[PDB]
Amino acid sequence: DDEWLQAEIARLKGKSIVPLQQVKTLHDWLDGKRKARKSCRVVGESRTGKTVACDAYRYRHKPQQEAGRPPTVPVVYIRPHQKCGPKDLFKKITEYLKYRVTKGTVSDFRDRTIEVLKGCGVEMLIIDEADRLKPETFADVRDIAEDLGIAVVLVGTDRLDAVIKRDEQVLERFRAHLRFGKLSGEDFKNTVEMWEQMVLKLPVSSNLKSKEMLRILTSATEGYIGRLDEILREAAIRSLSRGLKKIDKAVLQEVAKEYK
Amino acid sequence: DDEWLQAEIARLKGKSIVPLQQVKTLHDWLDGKRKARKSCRVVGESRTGKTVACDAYRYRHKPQQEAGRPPTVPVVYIRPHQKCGPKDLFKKITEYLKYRVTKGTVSDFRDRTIEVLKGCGVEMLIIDEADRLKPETFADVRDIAEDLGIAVVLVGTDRLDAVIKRDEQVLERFRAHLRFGKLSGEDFKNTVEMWEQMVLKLPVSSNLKSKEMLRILTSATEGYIGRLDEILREAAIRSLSRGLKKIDKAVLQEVAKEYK
Amino acid sequence: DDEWLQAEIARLKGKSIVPLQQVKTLHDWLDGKRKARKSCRVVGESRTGKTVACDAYRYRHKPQQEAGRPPTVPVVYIRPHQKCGPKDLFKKITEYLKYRVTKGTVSDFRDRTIEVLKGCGVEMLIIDEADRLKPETFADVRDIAEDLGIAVVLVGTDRLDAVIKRDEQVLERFRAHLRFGKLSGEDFKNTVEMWEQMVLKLPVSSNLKSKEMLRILTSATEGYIGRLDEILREAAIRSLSRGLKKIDKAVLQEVAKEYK
Amino acid sequence: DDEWLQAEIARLKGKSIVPLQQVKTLHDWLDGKRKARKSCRVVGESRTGKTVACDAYRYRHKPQQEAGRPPTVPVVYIRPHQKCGPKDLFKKITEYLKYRVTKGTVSDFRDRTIEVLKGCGVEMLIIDEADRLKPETFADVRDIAEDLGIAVVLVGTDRLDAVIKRDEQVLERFRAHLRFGKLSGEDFKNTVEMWEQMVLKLPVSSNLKSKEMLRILTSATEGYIGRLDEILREAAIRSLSRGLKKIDKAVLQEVAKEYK
Amino acid sequence: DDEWLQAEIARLKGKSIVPLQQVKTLHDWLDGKRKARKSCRVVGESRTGKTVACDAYRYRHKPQQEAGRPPTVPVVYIRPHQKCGPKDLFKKITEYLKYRVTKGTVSDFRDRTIEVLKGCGVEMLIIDEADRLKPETFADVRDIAEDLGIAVVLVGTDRLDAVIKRDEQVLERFRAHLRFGKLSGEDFKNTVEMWEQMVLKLPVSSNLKSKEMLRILTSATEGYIGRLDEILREAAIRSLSRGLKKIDKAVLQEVAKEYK
Amino acid sequence: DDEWLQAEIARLKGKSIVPLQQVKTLHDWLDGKRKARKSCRVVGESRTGKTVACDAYRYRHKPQQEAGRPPTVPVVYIRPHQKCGPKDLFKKITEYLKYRVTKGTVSDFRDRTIEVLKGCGVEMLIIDEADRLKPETFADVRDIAEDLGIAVVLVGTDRLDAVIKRDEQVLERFRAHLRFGKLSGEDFKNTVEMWEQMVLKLPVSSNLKSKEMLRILTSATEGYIGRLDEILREAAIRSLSRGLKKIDKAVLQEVAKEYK
Amino acid sequence: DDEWLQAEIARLKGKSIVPLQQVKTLHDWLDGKRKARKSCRVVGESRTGKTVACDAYRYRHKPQQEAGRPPTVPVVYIRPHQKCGPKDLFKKITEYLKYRVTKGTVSDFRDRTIEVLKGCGVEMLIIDEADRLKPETFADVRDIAEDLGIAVVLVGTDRLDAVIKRDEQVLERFRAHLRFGKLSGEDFKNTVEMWEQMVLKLPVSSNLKSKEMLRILTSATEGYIGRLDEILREAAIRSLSRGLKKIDKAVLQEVAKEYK
DNA sequence: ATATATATATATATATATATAT
DNA sequence: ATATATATATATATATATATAT
Ligand SMILES: Nc1ncnc2c1ncn2[C@@H]1O[C@H](COP(=O)(O)OP(=O)(O)NP(=O)(O)O)[C@@H](O)[C@H]1O
Ligand SMILES: Nc1ncnc2c1ncn2[C@@H]1O[C@H](COP(=O)(O)OP(=O)(O)NP(=O)(O)O)[C@@H](O)[C@H]1O
Ligand SMILES: Nc1ncnc2c1ncn2[C@@H]1O[C@H](COP(=O)(O)OP(=O)(O)NP(=O)(O)O)[C@@H](O)[C@H]1O
Ligand SMILES: Nc1ncnc2c1ncn2[C@@H]1O[C@H](COP(=O)(O)OP(=O)(O)NP(=O)(O)O)[C@@H](O)[C@H]1O
Ligand SMILES: Nc1ncnc2c1ncn2[C@@H]1O[C@H](COP(=O)(O)OP(=O)(O)NP(=O)(O)O)[C@@H](O)[C@H]1O
Ligand SMILES: [Mg+2]
Ligand SMILES: [Mg+2]
Ligand SMILES: [Mg+2]
Ligand SMILES: [Mg+2]
Ligand SMILES: [Mg+2]
Ligand SMILES: [Mg+2]
Ligand SMILES: [Mg+2]
Repeated sequence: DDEWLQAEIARLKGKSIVPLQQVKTLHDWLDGKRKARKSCRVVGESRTGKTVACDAYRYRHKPQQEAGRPPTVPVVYIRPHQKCGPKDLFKKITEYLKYRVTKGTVSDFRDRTIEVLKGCGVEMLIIDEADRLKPETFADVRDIAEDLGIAVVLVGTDRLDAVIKRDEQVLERFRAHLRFGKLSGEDFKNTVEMWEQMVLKLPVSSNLKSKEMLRILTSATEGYIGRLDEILREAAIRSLSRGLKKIDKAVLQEVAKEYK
Repeated sequence: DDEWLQAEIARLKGKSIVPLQQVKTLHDWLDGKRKARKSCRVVGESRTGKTVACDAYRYRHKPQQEAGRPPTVPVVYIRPHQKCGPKDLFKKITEYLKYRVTKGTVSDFRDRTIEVLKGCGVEMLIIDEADRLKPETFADVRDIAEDLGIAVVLVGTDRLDAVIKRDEQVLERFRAHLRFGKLSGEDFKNTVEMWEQMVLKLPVSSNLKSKEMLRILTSATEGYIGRLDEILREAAIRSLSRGLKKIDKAVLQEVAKEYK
Repeated sequence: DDEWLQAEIARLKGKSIVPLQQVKTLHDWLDGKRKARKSCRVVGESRTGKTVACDAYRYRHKPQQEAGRPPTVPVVYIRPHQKCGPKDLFKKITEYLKYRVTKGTVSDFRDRTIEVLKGCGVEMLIIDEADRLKPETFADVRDIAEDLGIAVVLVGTDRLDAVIKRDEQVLERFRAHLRFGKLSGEDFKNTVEMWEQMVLKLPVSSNLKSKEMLRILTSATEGYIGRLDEILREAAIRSLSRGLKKIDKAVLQEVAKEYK
Repeated sequence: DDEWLQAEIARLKGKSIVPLQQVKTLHDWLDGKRKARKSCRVVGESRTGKTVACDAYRYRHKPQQEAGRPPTVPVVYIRPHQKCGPKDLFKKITEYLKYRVTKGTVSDFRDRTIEVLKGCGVEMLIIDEADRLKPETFADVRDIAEDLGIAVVLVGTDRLDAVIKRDEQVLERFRAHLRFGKLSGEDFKNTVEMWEQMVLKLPVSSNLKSKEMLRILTSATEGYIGRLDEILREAAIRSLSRGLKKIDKAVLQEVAKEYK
Repeated sequence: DDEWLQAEIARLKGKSIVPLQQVKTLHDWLDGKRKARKSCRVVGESRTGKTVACDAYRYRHKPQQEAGRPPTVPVVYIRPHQKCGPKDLFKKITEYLKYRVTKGTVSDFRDRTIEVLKGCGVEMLIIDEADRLKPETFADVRDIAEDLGIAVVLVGTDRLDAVIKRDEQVLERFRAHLRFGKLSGEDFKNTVEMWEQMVLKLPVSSNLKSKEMLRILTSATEGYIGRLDEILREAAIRSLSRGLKKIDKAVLQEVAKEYK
Repeated sequence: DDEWLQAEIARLKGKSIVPLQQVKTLHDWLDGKRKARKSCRVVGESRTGKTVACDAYRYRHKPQQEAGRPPTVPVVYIRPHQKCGPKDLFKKITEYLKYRVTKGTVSDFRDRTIEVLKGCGVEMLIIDEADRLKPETFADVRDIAEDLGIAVVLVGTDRLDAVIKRDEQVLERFRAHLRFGKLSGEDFKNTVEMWEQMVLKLPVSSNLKSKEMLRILTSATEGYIGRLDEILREAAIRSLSRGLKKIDKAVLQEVAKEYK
Repeated sequence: DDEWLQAEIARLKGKSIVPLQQVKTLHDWLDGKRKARKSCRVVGESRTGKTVACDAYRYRHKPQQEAGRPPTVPVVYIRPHQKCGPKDLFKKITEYLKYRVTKGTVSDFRDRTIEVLKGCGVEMLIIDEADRLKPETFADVRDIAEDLGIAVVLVGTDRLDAVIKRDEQVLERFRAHLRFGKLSGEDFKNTVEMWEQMVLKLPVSSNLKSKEMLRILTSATEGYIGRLDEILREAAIRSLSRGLKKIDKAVLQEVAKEYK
């Protein structure tokens, strides 16, 4: 049972992907853009479910490689490091395509990146956290989208919009957008119960996320999916660590106070 | 028919060159400058039809090569990468002339570029996106225009003007200019219908630039050719994907909202 | 006896760790977060007992190394220098893990830090004085917590909260918190006597921290564990230097006036 | 006649040297400096007639070579490329003297340059666009002037003055100067008519550059010669291309608007 | 004749300089100050003929440049922009002397301004609208007058006097003054007729500005030269637009009512 | 004689140093302070004779340099520019000592300034117009006076006193002071005649500055030496320009009215 | 005797250290803090005897170096320059310890400073004029005191208190303080006579600082030691320069008036 | 003969922050 | 509250001769 307890904390520790309306709308939108080689920017709030949705979109299309040829990777997802220069972006791109870099000058990296990017038949390049990369590499992402006909989707906090706003063409080129929903309302109530069954995975305790727990969670999370996830996992881990089989109102008040 | 559908999305995906007053004025202007070996700068807004017009001008004069001699390329078009140094500009120039570079020092590249640039009888050097190249290569483009009697036409967003403004001679040498029109008015109404027949190549809805669709498009595109094209292709692709044979007002409202 | 006097001033000079409710609550909280790989921020006042408590938590879990393998360091504690850049943070992290740095570029440091951070099985990364590091390294600490599943605990004065407030995701990601108590009241009275026996270590003088000395110390320290420790050590050192065997009211009034 | 038209556009395309007070003052000044082996710097505005005047001075003294000995080149004119290093300056100098370079180290180039520079009896070294060469080659031009007794005349935009100002001896050594005139006033009126007869070379049209055309040209050129020339050649080419035998007010308004 | 009508409205549109006692007194005064390198302030009312008089004084002494040396500009006239800082004043000064600015720090601008201000042998620096520049640049104008021995003449509305009054030395240094006359009386009657012949330039209509028109104009203009000019030009333009060959009493009553 | 007239206006244009009780008291005071390395501040009114007196004190002690060693400059006089930062003050100091600055950081300038300031054996540092320099450079002037034992004499309008008043130590350190006299009374009467013989230098006209001219000048100048000088030079120049051999009462009334 | 006179002015010129109750209290206080590695801030007025007292404390403990090892410098005194950055503070610290700096980055300086600061066994770091250093170096002084167990004593005018007040921990960490006495009263009377014998060193004149001279000095100095010293030295120098063997009431009235 | 590190500093902003001002 | 210098520590690519030891 302590073996089972180790299973429980490890399983609750790792995150899951519970499919809700947000990620489905995002996938539909991204399919629409990718069929049209259209570069959009999918902006949203922070702690709201953007990176997970882009990852899910990256996975449903896992590259199916020909028996002996370079794998046709339709969607490429990279999330650059802080102040990603043009060299670093190319390193990340050609790394995700699983071509190790040969040491060279920025131009050599650019040339090799274009070569493996046309070779692997990339259709969409999702740059997550695209407010990090420097203004002098938006020129190269513009170049990629400009010549290879690749739908570049810049993901990022609202800060990304101002980041593209002070530049001129990036703002013109990346103008189709899709704001992440806040999720508040009856749909938020569904999500709450959806987390109980899908992710929490506990023997049914007849909790049912009643208006009390819902008031607590609307009070605490403010609608952010992260916050829903962080709070519920913490409460579950706490309750199982103290022997409680289900989640009490006590531990819910605990995590509520220790956030706000 | 699904075969036909694949034909339709692929054809709508790729862009066309619909000839309108803007590109014709530009060609006439560039012919005037080229007959006089006059270096101008053709500035304009962003998402407005500059690169396409320069490309069209590059194509009508496709080089006619002597049977065995280097091809006389009258117009050379290059659009340098971000922070194009003097070496990189020469690489791009001598690449467009189809002479592969022999590895060497910046001086060697300069000498070879002058040699193949006088050899191919180049008359005009259109540097698109000429706000990218560094201030220390305007000296070399000045040198080219200075010694080879070649009309250098710098294309770029308005940022290019400030870019040449802080330098001194580039501003004096490149002072003849041609602003890209915004196109708004009755001429915009013509363009709208001109896109229906030329580029959309779909069964006519008999809209004839109907004032409703025109209000929508004036409302949405703000006159940018780049926005009429993006919107119309998206609406066409959407309507054909959902089975609709023509474009409904519904999908037009869709793309309108998803831009602004 | 002068030998004994040297022992006394040296022992009073060095600090001790007297276990009280604050550090116990902190350890319990940090255990809860670490079992859940949950990143919190344990904020509090200044001169209040945060660094000492984090150090005590670092020590109870001293790494138990396999006979010949890299030591599994469960908790890593670093307190960066002023304006810690991303390179400097990685240097400190990989230093605490006892891997000397090989000279390289910021990317190389990042890669090596991730490699030794997954190797040593780190579970928690306590960044003390986490208001120092620059905004452009919160991205990397976000990245660490993001990919390695490591509970990053940012410690700091209240200034840290504003420091994370102007940034966007750091504020969302680090939202569970634990304010340091001020300690005032009967519990403060206990602490006072607890310092007499544990840390002061003097032959019993029947002082007993009577309401007079308590009024003085509540008057002087304002509850900060730092002010009590500083005051009591000074008074003890003074009294032993002037030959007094216990602490008089005179020296207590002395240190009281010389603070406020 | 179309043959004649080709003659006309080709003749108008190429530039001429119309002798006016500016170049005459410059030649007199340079003769004075050269008789005294005096290094000056002839600064001026941009688009004003400096390079042409230095070239004219270079040509009136074309080297008269002894029957079989190295030609005594009294005046040497070079205009270095961007960031001319010490090696590059020597290459240009010994190239202008028509001694091909033998591949070697910077020292070897220096030694050979001194040898051919004393051999050809050079008296004056006009470095046009002398704001290009790097600060570490002003030492070598100082050396040349210091040992060979050669009047080094640095030509350049006003930026050259600041370029020598941050260095110390170059500023002391090159302190005699001659600012290029702006030419505005009655003398500008003469120049205008002087361009009609000398350079435009058209059947007399009784235009006579009347106060109207003079207001236009003062309005447009702002006195810059190289602007009077650009405008007049363009207007002439346009008028001859559209069949007009003389220059109309229409085409003058055209070029006026298309500059400012 | 419509051609003639276009000539008439264009000629009436542009202003002239009719020489009257005010500008002559000002020139005599400024000559007296300039021979003595004496800094005065020529204060006056608003809409009264100060800027025009200073301009006329600037023009009679148009700089006569040596054949090849910097032009000796005896009088320099600048009218700074709103809240002219010390950098901006130097930019305007060295611009009027036709030396383009090299980008630098405020100190660099100051040094270059002193260098070109002693070089061009400037004798008088007329700062028109000298109530605009900030209090922290009166120090620099004091410095100029202080070291170069240059007669600085501050022009401005009466607000300028209070502007110098709250500062201390500017008030002491700029104390010689010359108030602009209001012009009312018989001399105003002369001016009225002087505007008919000099500036209005119409076939003689035997109007002669009789006591009626004089009562109207004394009633309307209140003596301000600007209002006379404004009124007379408007009446002339109106009368010529409605076909009237001379100015009727009707249009004079019109402009009179539409001012007051 | 017109040659003589040019001599007269040029001689009257340039200023002289007529020695009167004010400058003698100042020199005695400054000698007393300098023998004692005492930092004072010699405050006074504006337009009163402070800068001239400090200059005269600077000149009587012209540095006597050893045959080959750095010149021992006992008194150093600088009058900083507006908002003189710490770098700028050091530039001015080490400039007056005739050591050109080597480009560096503020610290490097400080170190070099201390080195050449101890080398040239400076005894007194007269900062004229010492209300200009910023509050953050009073620290460095405090430092100079603090370490080198150099009598720093801050000169300035009364505004300087408030400028040092809001700072704390500058006010304590610079507290010995010497107010400039207003000069009104019989001593003013002497000065008046002293200007006739010393500075005006005219054939004796038996004017003798009688009670009438004295009433005029007391009425006009209010005792300021500047105004005494400004008025007398203007009247002399006017009278000599209009042919008058001496100064009439007419021109005295003229300058009187044109000041007040 | 003139030789003797040169001895007298030179001896009076240089300052002495007359030991009075203020410096003795300060030394006792600093010994108490240093035995306890306690960081205090010894605040006081300006022109009151703080720097001299800290210097005297620095000298009584002159480092006694082992025969061949780094000298154990117990007390380190530095008084940073204006806006001392973190690099500059480290330069000053490691300079006072007589280790010349090896050129490097701010981090390298920090590391070397910690290394030589633990090596020389520093016990106390007296930062005189500690209101100069920037807020971003209080972090490093906090760090020093934080890790090396070094009693950092910040000296400064009252402005230092506000300087630490707007920061947060510096105010908490440096809270023990010692205000400089104003010295007024009978103790001031003693000091007065103590300056006669100790510092003035004159043949006894039976002056005895009688109530008259005491009223003058209380009237003039206001108790500041700095002013007693300044006044007495000036009066002594004056009286010896004018031949007077003792100090008269005349010269005392002189310096009194020339201060206030 | 040749590739070879091998430093070579070396620019150029590069923002980036921080006043200080109205 | 919005704007404008201004010093400054720093990271970065880069390309240039350059000796030099097989
Ligand atoms: N569809 C989902 N299913 C399950 N968990 C999710 C889902 N979306 C988000 N989360 C949780 O939310 C957190 C990650 O959300 P994330 O997608 O990173 O938001 P984010 O906005 O992309 N982060 P950031 O963009 O940097 O502010 C994790 O705790 C996930 O468990
Ligand atoms: N004449 C044209 N015919 C058809 N499509 C055109 C035409 N001109 C522009 N476009 C469309 O506009 C987009 C390209 O316009 P483009 O010429 O690049 O503007 P641009 O200003 O040069 N881009 P940029 O300069 O970087 O802001 C594409 O979507 C084209 O389909
Ligand atoms: N004396 C002249 N006769 C005829 N054309 C002239 C003359 N001087 C200048 N030009 C024209 O002016 C242009 C060249 O002027 P130029 O001498 O290069 O000015 P510049 O200042 O040297 N150029 P730059 O120094 O780089 O700003 C050409 O168009 C010439 O035709
Ligand atoms: N001497 C003149 N001859 C002709 N028109 C004049 C003359 N003086 C002034 N004006 C007219 O008056 C107007 C300009 O007067 P102006 O000299 O600017 O007065 P001002 O006081 O300098 N303006 P301002 O100082 O800003 O109040 C124009 O309409 C001129 O036509
Ligand atoms: N001793 C003197 N002999 C002759 N002229 C003098 C003398 N003192 C002052 N002046 C005149 O007064 C003017 C300069 O006086 P100045 O010494 O600058 O006063 P100031 O107070 O220092 N100026 P400022 O401090 O900025 O208000 C000049 O016109 C001098 O000719
Ligand atoms: Mg995210
Ligand atoms: Mg484009
Ligand atoms: Mg702490
Ligand atoms: Mg030129
Ligand atoms: Mg005006
Ligand atoms: Mg003065
Ligand atoms: Mg002090």
